[PDB]
Amino acid sequence: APVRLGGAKVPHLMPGDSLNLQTAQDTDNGYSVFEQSLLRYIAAGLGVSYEQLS
Amino acid sequence: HGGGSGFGGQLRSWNPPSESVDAALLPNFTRGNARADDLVRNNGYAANAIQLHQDHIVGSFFRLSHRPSWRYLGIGEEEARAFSREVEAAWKEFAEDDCCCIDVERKRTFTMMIREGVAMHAFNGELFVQATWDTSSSRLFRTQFRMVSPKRISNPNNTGDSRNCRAGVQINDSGAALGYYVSEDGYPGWMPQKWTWIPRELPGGRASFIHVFEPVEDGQTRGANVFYSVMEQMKMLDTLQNTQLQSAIVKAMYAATIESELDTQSAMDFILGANSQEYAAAPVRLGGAKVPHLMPGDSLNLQTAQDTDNGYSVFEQSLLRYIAAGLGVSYEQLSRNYAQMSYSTARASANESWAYFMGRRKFVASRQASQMFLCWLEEAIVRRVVTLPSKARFSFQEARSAWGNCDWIGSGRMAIDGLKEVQEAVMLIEAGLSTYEKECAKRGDDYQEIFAQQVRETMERRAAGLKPPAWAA
Amino acid sequence: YHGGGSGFGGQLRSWNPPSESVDAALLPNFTRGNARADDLVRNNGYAANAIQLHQDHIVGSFFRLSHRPSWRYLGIGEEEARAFSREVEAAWKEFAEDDCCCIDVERKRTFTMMIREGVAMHAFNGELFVQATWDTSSSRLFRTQFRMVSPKRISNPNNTGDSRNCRAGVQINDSGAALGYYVSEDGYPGWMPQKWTWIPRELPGGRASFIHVFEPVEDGQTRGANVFYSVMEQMKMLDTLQNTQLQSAIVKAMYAATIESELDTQSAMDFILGANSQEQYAAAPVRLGGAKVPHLMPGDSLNLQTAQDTDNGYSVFEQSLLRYIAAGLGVSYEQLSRNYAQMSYSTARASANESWAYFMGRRKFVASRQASQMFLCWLEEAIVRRVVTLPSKARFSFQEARSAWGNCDWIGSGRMAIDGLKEVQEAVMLIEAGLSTYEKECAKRGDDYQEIFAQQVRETMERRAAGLKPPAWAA
Amino acid sequence: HGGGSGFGGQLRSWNPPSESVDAALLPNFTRGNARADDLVRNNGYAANAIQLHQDHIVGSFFRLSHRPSWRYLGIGEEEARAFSREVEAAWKEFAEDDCCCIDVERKRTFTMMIREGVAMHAFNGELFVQATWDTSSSRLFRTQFRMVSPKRISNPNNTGDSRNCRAGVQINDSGAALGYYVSEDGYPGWMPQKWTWIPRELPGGRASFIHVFEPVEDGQTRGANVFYSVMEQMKMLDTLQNTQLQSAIVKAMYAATIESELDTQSAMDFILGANSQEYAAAPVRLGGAKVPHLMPGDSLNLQTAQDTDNGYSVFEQSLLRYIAAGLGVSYEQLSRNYAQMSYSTARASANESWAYFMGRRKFVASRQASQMFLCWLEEAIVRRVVTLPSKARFSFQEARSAWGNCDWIGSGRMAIDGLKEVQEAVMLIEAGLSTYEKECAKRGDDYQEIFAQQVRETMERRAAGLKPPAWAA
Amino acid sequence: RGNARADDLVRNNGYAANAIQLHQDHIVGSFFRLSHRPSWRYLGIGEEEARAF
Repeated sequence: APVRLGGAKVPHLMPGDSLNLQTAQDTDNGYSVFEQSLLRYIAAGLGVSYEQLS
Repeated sequence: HGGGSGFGGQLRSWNPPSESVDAALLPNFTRGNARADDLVRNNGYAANAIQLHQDHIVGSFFRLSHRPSWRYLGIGEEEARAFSREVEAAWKEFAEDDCCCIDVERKRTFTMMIREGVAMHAFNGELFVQATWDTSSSRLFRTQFRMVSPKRISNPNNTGDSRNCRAGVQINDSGAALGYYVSEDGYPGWMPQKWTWIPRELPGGRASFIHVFEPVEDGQTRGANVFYSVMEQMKMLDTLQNTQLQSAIVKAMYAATIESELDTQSAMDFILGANSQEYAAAPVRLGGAKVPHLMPGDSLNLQTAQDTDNGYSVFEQSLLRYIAAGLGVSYEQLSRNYAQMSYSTARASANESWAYFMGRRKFVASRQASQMFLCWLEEAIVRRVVTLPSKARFSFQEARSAWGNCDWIGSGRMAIDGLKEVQEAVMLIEAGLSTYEKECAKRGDDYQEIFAQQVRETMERRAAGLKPPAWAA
Repeated sequence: YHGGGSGFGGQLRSWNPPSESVDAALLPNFTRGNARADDLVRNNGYAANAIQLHQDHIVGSFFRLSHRPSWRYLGIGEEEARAFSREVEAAWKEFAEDDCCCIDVERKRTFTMMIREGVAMHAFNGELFVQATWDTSSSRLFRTQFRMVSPKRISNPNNTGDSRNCRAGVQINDSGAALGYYVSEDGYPGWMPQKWTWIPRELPGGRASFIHVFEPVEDGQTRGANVFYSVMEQMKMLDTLQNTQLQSAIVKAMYAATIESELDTQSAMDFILGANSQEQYAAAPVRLGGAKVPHLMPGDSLNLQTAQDTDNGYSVFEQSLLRYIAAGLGVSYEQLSRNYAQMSYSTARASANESWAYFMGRRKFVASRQASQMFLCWLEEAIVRRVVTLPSKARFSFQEARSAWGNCDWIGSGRMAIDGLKEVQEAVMLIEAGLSTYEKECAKRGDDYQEIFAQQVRETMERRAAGLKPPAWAA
Repeated sequence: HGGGSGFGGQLRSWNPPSESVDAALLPNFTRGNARADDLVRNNGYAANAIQLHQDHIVGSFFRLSHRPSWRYLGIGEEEARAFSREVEAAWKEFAEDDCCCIDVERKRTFTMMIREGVAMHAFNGELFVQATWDTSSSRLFRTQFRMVSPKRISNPNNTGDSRNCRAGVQINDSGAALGYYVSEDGYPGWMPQKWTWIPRELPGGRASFIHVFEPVEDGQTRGANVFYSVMEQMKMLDTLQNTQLQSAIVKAMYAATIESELDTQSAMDFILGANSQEYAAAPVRLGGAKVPHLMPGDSLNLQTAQDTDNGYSVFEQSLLRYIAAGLGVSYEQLSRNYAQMSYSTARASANESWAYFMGRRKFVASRQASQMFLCWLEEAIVRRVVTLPSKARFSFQEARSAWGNCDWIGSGRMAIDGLKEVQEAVMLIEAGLSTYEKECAKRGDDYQEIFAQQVRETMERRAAGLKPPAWAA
Repeated sequence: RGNARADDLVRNNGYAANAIQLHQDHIVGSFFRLSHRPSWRYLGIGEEEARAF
């Protein structure tokens, strides 16, 4: 079943129910910084300056 | 390689059905433009977006300069510029007339015609202007121009689409348009909608109906509004904005809470002050610190709530930037956010957007206005309003584009600094590289009357006998 | 395309807005929209400030006419027209900014106020209605007077429906041009009925009986739309959020502490708070002394709740919304929000010019038209009374050359400089380079070169008569 | 679309009762001014805001310069100059009269009456002043004045408001005011308040009573205070400041707690030193460490309390900006917070507020002063204070506006820097762009007497013989 | 298939639409003026005819 997007719609879940919201995690937990190291390394291979490449 | 399947399957089931843009958008073209009206008339950003277009590619005024092909006609520039003078004044008199006589609706002036058209073109993909010939002989010029909403053009009687008629647009084998089936107004839904076929061009040669747009690829008919790339995101952004604001309300609203086995009315009396001593449960005065004496067993709680903006502003940043890319307009102009910007960088943002705007001005504003202009010339010359030189190698209809070759002046690029901007402009003509004509066109005026006005001032000041201005002898 | 139809996996499958003209999309509940807009500008601080920004910047304080007839097109030497225009300007000057206050029928405002009134109501109601009339009493030299009319006044008679020609009290021909208007009289007492009245748009002689000005978005639109109509819901939602959050902090900071005694309230507060020694429900107020360390038995506790932050991200969230607000109203954000912090000179200069340019386009498309509309109507009577004589050798008469005779432009409050010294440096050097004229410079400063020159020569000989020193303009 | 119902209902029950401005203002008109007086009399921000007006709208003085329409009246140039200075001298002598007898109350001078005018128009939305002619001719001018509070102007006997009698304002058919019903002071509530009908205009061509206010739209009869968009929120702000202050007291007031089965009095002696040797419980001397010897079952818990400004400060200026938005005043002036302000940022905010003040001066301060001016001038001519030119095309009553045309000079813009302001001023005038009158008026002075004073200066110096000043030859 | 996917991105994505818009506005700009420079030396023609022509 689909659900229509609307207001807050606070529910009245019975005892023994739960409405856990998954907080997930930082989508870029260092990945950008890790690319910085890799991009510099690959820049050395191609000789072209890293900032031009990235 | 990349187009085949994608790494690890991934896009195993993404098979866009390659087809012409005509087949791409015509089935939902009316449906698409309907959503365009909604966003432009209900979201602030869209309203700002179109507003920014009107005030840049058009601006407050839209001046005209006529450049007939005297060399291509073999006419001396002396009489050529002599001839081009009065018509400009004649057009100027006919252009900014207060009566709004140039439109049948009699509720708009020439400048806003372009402004609405480019706006109409912006948020709908195209614009339509229809030429008329009113019978009111009192006016020297007996023609008027009115725009038409694109939704007013469609197949008569909702006819299924065919090769030569598409959305009520008559097209020949080659691809040119010939006629338009346009419906009338439909504000009262009680009466049925009739239809009217209008030829694109009068067989005589005078323009009857002008449709201006930009075809992305060849053989198409209707221009698609710019929002077709950002419609999905922008609408959901608004919904998120409203929902996020609503959540803050309710979460902040329920501030405290109290629990007890005691009576509900009694609890407020002994905890939250209450006024039951004298439907709505109990109003409570706001006074001092008002420390209670909750009995052991019950308690009072103050909800800590939650951060009202848990990075939501950052999410707006990215989403607005995405929207700005689709719209072409710079981000800081769209969101009116100018944080942590250097002068050099601030120039670049406006620098590229201005280049984008000037492209649209030539390709939309200039074309439609010039297409409007020569039609007015046609009436003027046939009504003997102005006189052509005797040396004319060709007839007016023969060299109509050559005769009516004209360029337009819009509102100038207001400088972020100006002082350097004027300084560089001054030293440029000092270097002799530039000319008065283009620099004043950049600012928003024409050198000719500027020279006359300066001539006007210097004689007046010398007549006034105070001091000659900075142009003497 | 693809985004038009159904989007990403159903997504906006329920978004199928109807397609129709703006009149069909605005007229049905058009009255309610004005009511919503009216309340916001009446009660929300930002909205009142927003419209105030329009009034004080689109026109500002003064509004000066400049009549520049097309002498070449009129078959008249500019020397006659220049002399002629000077006469009419003073007569207009004698008529427009006069302390007579008789420009309006109710005699309450002055000319500059009329435009300021008009632009404001046009801003938050979409359009302006001004009535042009005549005075039977020849007491005044000019019998014409004006009267602004609320757009709410303009309405269909007997609150009936609308036809192909009848639309919200406006009668239109096939082309949609307005010809007839219906105005109901004021109904301030809540009992007596309102009475309508049909008014022609213009008199057959070319006189504008009733002037209506707005900015339609598409052909056929009869009534303009208020600028708020895109962002009104945010204001109300922002309004309640501000009040609720402010209210919430009151209660969160209300109850500072609590006591967990087993005894009665009186005994508890006496032994934990103090008070007592009563002089003669009301519980007991406690003197605010110092420290007052109490003693406790087991089973009783004095707990001071820490509450929570009163601005836990509220301001920044509002900071975002106000940015969205300024986009809808087309005004510089920091100006609307009065939040002029953390921006450099370039950044500050960027926003200010951007909005100011929007005002200038708005000023030309509204203020210039409305002032000119009134000016020609007054001019009609002015020459009818022949207070100023038209040039004898005119190629055309006045009636056909209405715009040519009445060709005029207007100047309001100038672009007040952010820096000043830089800006004055601009004008002086470009004039030294000869890239502009005194007219533009004076107009950009909200002035006219004529009297400035007249004052300049006047101040010259005055000191010269005083024998003090020749100013920087001699011989 | 947006105005219909709202997304997800939302504003499904927001239905303002569309009405005329008076139809909403009049029913609660007294209550509006009631709360306005309370806020200005009790709230510092309200007091500061109002105080910010009379010293900026008009400053500490109000110069007058009468400019008759000599060209329109066809009068000689210098003759008009001769007339203007005589009446100016006559006016200025009477305007700042140290008698304080200009007003019947004899408790205010002309300048502060103008300040009284603008301030009253600020927090009450309107301005009143009664023109009277005194019988006692002890002095040259019999025309006194008295501003009347709006609270003294209302419908007589609290009768039902009518079509032509709204809020004690006699209204003609066209909507213009004809007369007013003024109630005398009712300082003791024991006695009733009678009513006097005052004509708006004396039949002789004299403004018997002068009412100044700004109408939002047509049909207005009274003026709405600027606070109308700011009352409730700032009142809730007012109690919040008090409420947190009291809460901060008690939270910081209670410091330590003692629990022990021992008798409380002995607990104080054994633990907190006490003075048991010599009801106010038991005081404690303030000395050194006072390390105790708590037995098992006892403790000396110290209350860490809680931060006294947990976001309250940063919550303030967010509201105060909203407050300052309502009153139009710049935020930093109202809040007296001036941090994080660069030179350009300071320039902009002061500039923005300044223009609005200049507008407010023109529409209120100049209006009231002009109305006071010609009324006095009317007495001046009838008393032959100044002799009119013979060749007057029309008499004074016919050309009151022409005779009485004038401007006013308030206090100047307090320059933040001054140097460049003077530096731009000197380069502006030398360029010929401006005139000496302009800037000195912007400074707040008149060019005429400065020329005379400098002329006085140079001859005084020459007589003393020290050095020719910078005006010689 | 490749053009089909390539078409869709420029047809329904803001960034892609921005890219091609940047292409047109920068690669060619608003005006595309032409000059004719025949090689009169190779043509063995007097330059005066060539530039006049």
